[PDB]
Order: sequence, then C-alpha cells, then structure tokens
Amino acid sequence: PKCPKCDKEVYFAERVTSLGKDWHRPCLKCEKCGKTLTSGGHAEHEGKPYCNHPCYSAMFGPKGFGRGGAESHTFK
Ligand SMILES: [Zn+2]
Ligand SMILES: [Zn+2]
Repeated sequence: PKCPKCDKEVYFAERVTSLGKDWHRPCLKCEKCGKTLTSGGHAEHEGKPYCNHPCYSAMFGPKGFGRGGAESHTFK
C-alpha cells in the first residue's frame, strides 16, 4: 500500500487502487487538465496518473506528422 504518485504510504480509507498498487484519494489526478480522477476512468504514466482520454492518448501515445503548437498548446 504505497503511492506511485507522491511516494508516501497509503492509509486504508485514504486509498484507491490502480495497476494493482494503491494510491491516495486526492492524488489520483490528471497532470494535464487537473481533474480529480474516478473509479476506472484514469490511466497511469510513469509516476503520474491522468485521464484515460484524451490526455493519456494525447501526451503518451503515438501521433501524426509533427504539427505541435507554437507556444500555447492545443488539440495536437
Ligand atoms: Zn499520494
Ligand atoms: Zn485530463
């Protein structure tokens, strides 16, 4: 029972489960959009949970040519 997110240990009633290891209830949050995540609607990058989409699919997932934004990001 140890948090992949923050690197603490995870007290029981403060827990959430994903990738067969636990987390902190607050922690499990998008590091893209900053939405607190739900019972199996997230997904994990290496020491950072996220949206299942788009945020996961966008930042950690194969993409097209190379038309990334200039300075302010968008639907890339
Ligand atoms: Zn945590
Ligand atoms: Zn998100």
